[PDB]
Amino acid sequence: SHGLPANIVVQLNKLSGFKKYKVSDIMFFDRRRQTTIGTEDSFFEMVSIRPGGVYTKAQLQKELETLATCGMFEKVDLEGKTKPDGTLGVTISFAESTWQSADRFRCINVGLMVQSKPIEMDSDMTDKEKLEYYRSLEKDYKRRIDRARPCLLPAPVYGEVMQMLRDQGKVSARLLQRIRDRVQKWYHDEGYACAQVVNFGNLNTKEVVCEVVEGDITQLVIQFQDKLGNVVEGNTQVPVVRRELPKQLRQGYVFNIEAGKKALSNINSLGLFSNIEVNPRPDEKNEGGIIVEIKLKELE
Repeated sequence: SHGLPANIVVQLNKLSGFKKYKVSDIMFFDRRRQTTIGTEDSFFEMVSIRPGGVYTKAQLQKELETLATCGMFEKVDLEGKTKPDGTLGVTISFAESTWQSADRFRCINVGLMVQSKPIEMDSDMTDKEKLEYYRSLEKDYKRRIDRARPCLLPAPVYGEVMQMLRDQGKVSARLLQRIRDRVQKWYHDEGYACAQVVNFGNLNTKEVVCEVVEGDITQLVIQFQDKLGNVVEGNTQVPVVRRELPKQLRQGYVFNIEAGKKALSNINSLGLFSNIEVNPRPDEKNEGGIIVEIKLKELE
């Protein structure tokens, strides 16, 4: 729905453009198995990018970042070949991370702390030096784990996730994919909308570390609108809205839609407003912090 190829069958890399490209077809390529992931494989849902969709340069970059930082691949690339008209196809290739069996499933809360970036360092990097380098990493990761917070995930889900490990016997990307959904299902079902599994740690032997951000609230925005939606100032009122927010909707708490509803129940009861919204949105830090946004249109 905008933009064009590099003319023509040349294969462009991820750096270009101020406009929204359209993608004719998506390919998901597995480097080690030398196969392609079918559109019905459901391992294809690792990709949020669908054919015929429109995405800016910034959006395709977040996709590559999400695939790279999740821990299921030690190499994952995103390339594209410009197609004659008027779109370009993309190829997401990858190499599954190297895994063993796992008898322990650990969940650590990385909300508000620094995210794991793949950060692959220099190769060769000699024999005895590389062997020390892994020990360097792992000692850092044990530091990161104990640095981290408890998660909210209740035991039975650990019980289920553990079984799936015993059932496969060896960790693959396909299994982590199921685990991430099962863990994420629980958070969302219980009302935590902004919770996500941001990574899978392999650095501890026979142990899967699941890093989640539960959606910690870092910010509160009260925005008055009218009429048809432009922002306007609410002067002397703004404190009277804040008292109607529950304790769990303020900063230092995990966002749950239950608190948004009670906030909505509270603010409604004042009888001052025609239109009221409570929506979370990610703040600019990308560490999992949440902005609580409240949109209001007055009566008078």
